[PDB]
Amino acid sequence: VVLQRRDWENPGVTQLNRLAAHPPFASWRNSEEARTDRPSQQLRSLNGEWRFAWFPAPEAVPESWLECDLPEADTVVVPSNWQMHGYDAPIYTNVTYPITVNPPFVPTENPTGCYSLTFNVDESWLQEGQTRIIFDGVNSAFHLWCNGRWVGYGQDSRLPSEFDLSAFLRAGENRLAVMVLRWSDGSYLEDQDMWRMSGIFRDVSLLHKPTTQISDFHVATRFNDDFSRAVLEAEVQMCGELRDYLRVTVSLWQGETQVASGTAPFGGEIIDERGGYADRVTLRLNVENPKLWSAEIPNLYRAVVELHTADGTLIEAEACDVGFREVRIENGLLLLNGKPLLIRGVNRHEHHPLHGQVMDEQTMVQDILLMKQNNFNAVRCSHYPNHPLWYTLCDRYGLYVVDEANIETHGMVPMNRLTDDPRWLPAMSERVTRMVQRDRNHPSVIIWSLGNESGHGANHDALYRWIKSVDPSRPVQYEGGGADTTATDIICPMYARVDEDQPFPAVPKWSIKKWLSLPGETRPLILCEYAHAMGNSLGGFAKYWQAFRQYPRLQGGFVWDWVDQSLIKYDENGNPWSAYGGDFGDTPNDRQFCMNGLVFADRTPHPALTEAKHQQQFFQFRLSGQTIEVTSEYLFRHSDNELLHWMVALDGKPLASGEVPLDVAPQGKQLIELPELPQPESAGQLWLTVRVVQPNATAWSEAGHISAWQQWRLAENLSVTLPAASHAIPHLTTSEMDFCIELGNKRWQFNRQSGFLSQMWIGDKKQLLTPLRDQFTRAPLDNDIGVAEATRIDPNAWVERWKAAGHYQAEAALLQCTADTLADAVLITTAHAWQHQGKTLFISRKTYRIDGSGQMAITVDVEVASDTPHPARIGLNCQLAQVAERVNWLGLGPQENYPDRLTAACFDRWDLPLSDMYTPYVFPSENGLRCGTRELNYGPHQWRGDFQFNISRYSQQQLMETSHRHLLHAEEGTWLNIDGFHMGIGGDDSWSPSVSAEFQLSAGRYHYQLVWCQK
Amino acid sequence: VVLQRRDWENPGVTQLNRLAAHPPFASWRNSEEARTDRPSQQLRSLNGEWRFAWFPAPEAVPESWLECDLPEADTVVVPSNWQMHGYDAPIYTNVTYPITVNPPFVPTENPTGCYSLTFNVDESWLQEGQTRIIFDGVNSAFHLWCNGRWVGYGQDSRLPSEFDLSAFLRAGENRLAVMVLRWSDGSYLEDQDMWRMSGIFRDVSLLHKPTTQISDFHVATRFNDDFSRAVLEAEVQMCGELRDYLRVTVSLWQGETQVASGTAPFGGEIIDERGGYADRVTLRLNVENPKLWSAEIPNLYRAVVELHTADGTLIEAEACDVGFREVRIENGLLLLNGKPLLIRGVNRHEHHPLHGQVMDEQTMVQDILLMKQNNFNAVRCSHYPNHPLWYTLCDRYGLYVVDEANIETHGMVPMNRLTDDPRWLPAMSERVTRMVQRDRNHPSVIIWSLGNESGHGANHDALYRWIKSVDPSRPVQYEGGGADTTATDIICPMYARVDEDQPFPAVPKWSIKKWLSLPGETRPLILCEYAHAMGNSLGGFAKYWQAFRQYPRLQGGFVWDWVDQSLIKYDENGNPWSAYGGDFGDTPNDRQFCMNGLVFADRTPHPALTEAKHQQQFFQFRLSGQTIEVTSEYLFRHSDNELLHWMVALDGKPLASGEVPLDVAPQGKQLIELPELPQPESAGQLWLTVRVVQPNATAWSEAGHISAWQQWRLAENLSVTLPAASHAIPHLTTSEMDFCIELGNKRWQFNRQSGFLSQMWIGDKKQLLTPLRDQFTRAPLDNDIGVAEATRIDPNAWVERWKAAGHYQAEAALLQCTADTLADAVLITTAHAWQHQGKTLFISRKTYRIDGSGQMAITVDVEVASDTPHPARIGLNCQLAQVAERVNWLGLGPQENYPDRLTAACFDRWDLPLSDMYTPYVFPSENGLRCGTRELNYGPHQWRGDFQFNISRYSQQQLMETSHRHLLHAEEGTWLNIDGFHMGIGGDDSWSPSVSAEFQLSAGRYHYQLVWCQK
Ligand SMILES: [Mg+2]
Ligand SMILES: [Mg+2]
Ligand SMILES: [Mg+2]
Ligand SMILES: [Mg+2]
Ligand code: NA
Ligand code: NA
Ligand code: NA
Ligand code: NA
Ligand code: NA
Ligand code: NA
Repeated sequence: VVLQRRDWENPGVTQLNRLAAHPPFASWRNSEEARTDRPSQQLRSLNGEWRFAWFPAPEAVPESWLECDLPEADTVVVPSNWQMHGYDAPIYTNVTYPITVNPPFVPTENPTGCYSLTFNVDESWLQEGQTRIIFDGVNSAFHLWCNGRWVGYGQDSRLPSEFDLSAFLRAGENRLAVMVLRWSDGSYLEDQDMWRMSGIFRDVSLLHKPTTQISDFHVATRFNDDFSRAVLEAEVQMCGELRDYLRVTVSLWQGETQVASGTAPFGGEIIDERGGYADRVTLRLNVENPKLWSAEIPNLYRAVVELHTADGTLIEAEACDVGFREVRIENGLLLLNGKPLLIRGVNRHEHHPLHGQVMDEQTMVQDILLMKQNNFNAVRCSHYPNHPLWYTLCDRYGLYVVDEANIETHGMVPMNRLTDDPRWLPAMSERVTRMVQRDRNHPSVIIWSLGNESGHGANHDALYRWIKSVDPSRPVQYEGGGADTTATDIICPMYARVDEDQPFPAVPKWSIKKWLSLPGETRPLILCEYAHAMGNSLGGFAKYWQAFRQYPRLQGGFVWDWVDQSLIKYDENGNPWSAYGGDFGDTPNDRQFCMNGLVFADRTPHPALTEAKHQQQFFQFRLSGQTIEVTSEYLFRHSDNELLHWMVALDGKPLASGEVPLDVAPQGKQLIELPELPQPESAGQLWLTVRVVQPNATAWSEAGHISAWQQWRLAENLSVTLPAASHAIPHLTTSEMDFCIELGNKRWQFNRQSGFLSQMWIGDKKQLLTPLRDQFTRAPLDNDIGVAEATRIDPNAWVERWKAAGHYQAEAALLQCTADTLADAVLITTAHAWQHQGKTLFISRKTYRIDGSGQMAITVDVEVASDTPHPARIGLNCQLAQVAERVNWLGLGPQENYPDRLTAACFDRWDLPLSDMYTPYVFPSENGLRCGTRELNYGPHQWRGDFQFNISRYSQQQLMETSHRHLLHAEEGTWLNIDGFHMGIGGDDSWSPSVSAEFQLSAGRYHYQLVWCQK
Repeated sequence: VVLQRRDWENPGVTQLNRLAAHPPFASWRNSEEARTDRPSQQLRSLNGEWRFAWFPAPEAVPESWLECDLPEADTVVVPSNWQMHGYDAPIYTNVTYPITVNPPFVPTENPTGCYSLTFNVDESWLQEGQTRIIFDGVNSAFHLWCNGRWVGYGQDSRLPSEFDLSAFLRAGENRLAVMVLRWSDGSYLEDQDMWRMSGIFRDVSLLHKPTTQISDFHVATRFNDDFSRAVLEAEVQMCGELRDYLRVTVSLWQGETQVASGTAPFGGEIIDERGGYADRVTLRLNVENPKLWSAEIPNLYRAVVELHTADGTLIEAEACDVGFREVRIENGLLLLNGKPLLIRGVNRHEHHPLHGQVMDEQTMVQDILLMKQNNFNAVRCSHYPNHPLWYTLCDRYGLYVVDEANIETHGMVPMNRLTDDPRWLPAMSERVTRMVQRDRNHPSVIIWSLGNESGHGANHDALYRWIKSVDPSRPVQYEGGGADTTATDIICPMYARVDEDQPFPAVPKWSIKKWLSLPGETRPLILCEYAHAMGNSLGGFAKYWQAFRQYPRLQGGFVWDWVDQSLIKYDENGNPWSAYGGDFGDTPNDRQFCMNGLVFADRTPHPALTEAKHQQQFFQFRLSGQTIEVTSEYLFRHSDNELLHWMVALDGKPLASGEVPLDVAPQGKQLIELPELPQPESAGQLWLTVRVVQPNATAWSEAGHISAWQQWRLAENLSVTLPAASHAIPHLTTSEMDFCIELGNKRWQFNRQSGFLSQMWIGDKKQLLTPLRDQFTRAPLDNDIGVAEATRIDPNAWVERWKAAGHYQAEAALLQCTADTLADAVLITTAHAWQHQGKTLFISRKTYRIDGSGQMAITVDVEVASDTPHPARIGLNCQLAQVAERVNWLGLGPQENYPDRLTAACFDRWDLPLSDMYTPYVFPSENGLRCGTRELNYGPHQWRGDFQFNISRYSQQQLMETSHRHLLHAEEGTWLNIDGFHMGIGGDDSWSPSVSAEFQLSAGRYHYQLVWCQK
């Protein structure tokens, strides 16, 4: 029947013999074990070594496999994705389906994973009760056999499939055979923008329940007006034979203290003309002054559900963590415990560079700690229900969760083709309903989502209403079909900009500020995805947060996204390197578009993370006179683990510093009066830096963790004192080919043919490897490239405009090169035109003034043709001979910062190793810039002015020519790019120009000045 | 795979390889044929003689049957139910499922119908295009084979199942094999209160569509504020390969005049980020001053949908009737074309006494004609989608239709066990979605219903919203779970009473007047079921209509129900008789509860129909002096086929009459001045009767049809004249056992032992067969019995209270019997007590005064113990020796009428054959009463007074002892029951006391007087 029915090409069959979904069960037979959440003897993990054989299709599976281990099969670890063991290739595609679009059919060549396990079941489980097997995750569809007999079938890669094995198991040795199909009709609802893998990728377990058993339970908590009183309402459902002596006790615990308890026999209230549920009971417990759950303070109680007898004999016990919180939208605002939330969220896929889509505790805990340490309080499960442990950790560490149905049909044309089709309603309904049935008791889940990128169809409205009817405690959201449809309680757009409208037909992305106030619109706005963090990105992040803080109904959003989906590959020498789309022979693919994270795949932070941390701070600061006003954006907690450090520095030189304890109520303010500052006579800018430090360790952070910061300029004393007049005068030497200047052991050489400083000598040592030349281009960022699909070529993308205009191939034509001797200096005057096909793109006019003190003052005035696309940068570059270990600068740092991503950086004296001045983006691009720099030091060299710079062993040319970071080779010496001006990086999205007008280099005329000297 | 999978015990499989649902198709290849709705050569009927074999289970079907006929099978007509051919028994159960409640499982003994057909398929049908088979109704599940090969499977008994046979057929002879299962998992959703049958009971046909085809189309009509302008919007979908030369033309016709036309290529507007529907097109046609559709004037247009090439080759045409109307709920009122409807509705099952649940055009038309002739304007499809032709006939004749999904789970405990279960949402969703997809273009359908008696579950809420999303043009209603849930636009209770609350826990039935004004309630109220017409019923019908006319938001209801579900059986002599539950060996069963109709199964009216007709009249009347005020309750039409006839009579004797044409605007009034009526000389009451007559035939009625009537009392002249004094004196003779009175040829005999008139002589011929005795009981009506289930005994039911009180077995005890000779009379005085086990129930005190003119004046004074249940009647009865041909009376008539059902009856002189004075209710009961009678004539006898009477060949005793009307035998002579007082019949429902307090005999003391004489 299996090969004949083809259940995997029929959306009307999504399972056979599958048990009903439910909340996490462990079937404890001891109440104390249930209370403490300790292991249950009745719940057994089947994770470990399994037998596995790969086949190109289900027809290729030999019938002997049903009863006998195949000798060709390998021993593998389970849970696993079989692409990670190398049996076939993982595929990265964004929108376009990995299979031909022909529902409900899949390719006849359908990679098939035959898993099997020989295992022992103890005699006790056979005589009495029910033994079920639970597969927490099988991608994408599977048939199940036990001891050669067919058991059932299951679909939906992201939710547990469970089957009764009581009638299939025997004394001693048993064998399970699992035939997993890569493709099925389920694949049409699984078109998420991520790697396409398959296999038994989440836990496998055996659970033993009595015949008379708790089959479901729901915990609800409702509150009075000031949250001083709560009622915990618990509905408990049973299966098995009903008896008059049966009882349910629900008890609520706070540590070892029982705070409330209720006991009742089965028999619900009358529901209709035919009665009520005899097999159900609802317990109501009163709790006075409950401790409330939030992400700020994740207060939890333990509920223990006991199925027992009247005379006091336990049959079984289940349990859950309970967080007392209320979620409601009121007057246009999303409230938690009566207070408006500000969502500092991030989208997080389930990804590991080694293990694929298999999740483990260590990695999950790592992500949560890093999220909380960087001021995130919310996570969206993009775009499927997660590994069950994720919700436990969110409950316990404290994160708001958007739990999202495993439904995405992005690749359909139009996007709603399936979701508007009633024939696909059954498949869709199960992905929503079984999610709710599983996760409804988790306090961390505050919002339900209907899925992702599936247009808006009538099936969405049906399922929206289903959830609203079944669980009034959580809003339902869904972005598809315009982000403000009838299927959503929350205006939840993706990549809607702050001020700029994007008026796409049918599905516009309005300015978020404008969207709120459209005629008739009353709902809160929280972006489900924003600030697309692909490569060198998060330009304009501060603009979002300013708007979130200003507009009550703008309640934040979820950054896209947490972690790069890069996979580990190995070269000839067995050295690991980060791979993306296409690196596995997978075609078609969408290349580096799988990497959009704030962190690298190994959870090393990208520079963008510190900007996110800074903008998402829970303390806001103002300065007036010497008064710092600290405002708390905590809704619930006081600042009981916070002190304020302050320091004043004169151009990086410390002058005064102190600390003050913070005592701010939620939403409150504290005024801190700075002591009288000893002013300096010497010139320069005084800078005040404040930092909020957590003196004590928490569950999620170390002692001394810095949670917030801010800088202000204080007094400036401008330098008026003349530089000490030098005795020596530099000497000009003229030839046909070169102008040469000499002063002591220093020589400067200007090539009269090129018009550039071609060489510098300190004694007989050459300082340059490539001449000092203007640069107007950058190695293109993912944002400049502006591509979401590898097939899509957009003439409007920045990089395409720069290419089409000749920016990358414009050659410098010399217009003027003259030398003059002054009283105490030599003056070199130059002029250059950059042209492409008879069109002058840029003109640079310079003076180099070399005085008797050995300083070269470079003055640069640039013209940019108003009709050429605005250049990526306006500066100079050269390759220095020197390779030094350290880079020292007075400017914004310490991390990479760009003009539209520099709010997190602070002005100070910074000193890093050279390798830290390069950001290892997996797809190489312009990187490592630091802005607002007044002084840069490298080996013998010092540069002074007001510039942006990067410095590394990689030229812009190499960076733009190399597709992977592991293929980069250090060049001879050091490439310095010093910019007068540099373009924003943008990132509102990465598939259209996203750089805001004010960060584009459109002024037409530009001036900057540098002093180069040897200190 | 078939016997192994058991798809009929799987709610997750409701079909296999079934094609998408759609509006009625005929695939015309000529546009004129499409327009005129003439037969299509591409649509062939497979109705006629098929091959049938019955089997106790599917496992008993011989595998030979697939490829070859079984000679042991019979030739039967299709469509049919196989219970109607004798193969097994039809089962009548109300609530309790006909199978053990063990979802999804059905009994292993699952009766199985093996249908097969051998038929010709022409070559032209297989060379080009697609050949599909359509099963309009198969009860309840089936597998399909074509030429031995398995095609598919389908569930839902009440919607068409369709399969592509293109790859299965050959030129010339082919064979179909259909294995129909009586029970399936679909039976759990098919628990309607009706005969449980099975088989291919609706049409089977073959449809040829071209490869490039119209696969769906939707017609919408929207209007400006005053309906002077309309836009017809038609969405058309195609299958096949898309081509730039393809076009759709939608043309709209009014008779032979084309009114509007639109032509367009395929390609819908942009829908989302992925584009729009390339395979769809929407045509918009402007119509100025559209002729509007309503039940009053069913104006229809013809829409022809042409799929063709740009240069004009027709590929295929589909078509439909279009009715321009708007249905909306505004400010708590249901509006059609801007006007508030008053629903004069009835529930109608698909029932034929000879053919079961097979429907034919003739029966459908008969039903529509009778409905409209009796002032109905609406029908509810209780409780499933109907035969497709019903909707066409409702479109054309003009009836408002509630189209209801085939979902009833009444027998579940609680009622919502399956409807609140997400596992059953897929099966439920198809029963809703496929109905809407089929019927959405029929203008007669004004409201969608989600099913019946399935409680209220989350699945209802989901499917409610689905319909609201897909079709905004029609309100959605559903009664389950209390009639005012979140799943209904209309408060739609069943059997809620007018003034009386029924406060059931969880699902109360409030007084309808009170329900409207409950805090926060704003919706309209229209009863889905009311005035249960079981047997002698519809008491209190006028109370509903009074309330409907007074309260704007009470907008009517649907009577339960149209036609008795009785089936024909044949006796030993081959004579037909009407059978109800239990008469087929079916057990358990609910007996006569299948008969609740206004008409008998052969469409002969019950007496209740005339009461409905009268109360549902469209003209209302008031009298003031000589002025008649006629008010129209038409919303749209003027009274252009109506004349008012009026007549004044003095105690039945005509004195003056006339007629006046009616000219009343919709909702308007007309004043009619009666001419001066000459005074009558003689005594008596003048009566005015008005009738609205339709001079012209219509599509639904004959010339001279009476649509409305009303009566008033005018002047009364009370008789003051003394009856001529006679010179004869009656003579008293006394013995131990008798008082005898003689006058001329007349003799009366009073038995002194019993105290009753035991005999009466005219010309020494005996007039009585049984003495004249008081009667306080009636052969109980179905309403008195008070049973919805044959297992349920209710001590509160009228019959049970009467029985427990000993009313039916109390015997007369003589207290007094005396005789006095007077001047011109003999006076007999009697007194009796009726007692049961020590308790005196009633006392009757009488005088009989026999004077010289031969008249016997009887005066009766009765006492009824205040603590005994109020008696059914207070009167006399006797068995007359005479059988006469005619009954002549001055009173209310001509039809049977009871105190709470006499509004339709008129006071006049009526003359009927004796048989008309008996109503042949299938379950015999008290019947044939006529109220407000002043004079009764039968043979030589005349009774005068003010009484209610019935007269027949059947005693109350025989009536109450006989379970079927065919088992009744005429008794010797004629039983006369003359009542001073008679209890109401009730009928708000038939399973609880429903007689209103004002119609109960609770006064304690009663008085009436009769004069008995010879004329
Ligand atoms: Mg499937
Ligand atoms: Mg997508
Ligand atoms: Mg089934
Ligand atoms: Mg029912
Ligand atoms: Na806000
Ligand atoms: Na991506
Ligand atoms: Na590159
Ligand atoms: Na009304
Ligand atoms: Na009934
Ligand atoms: Na009877």
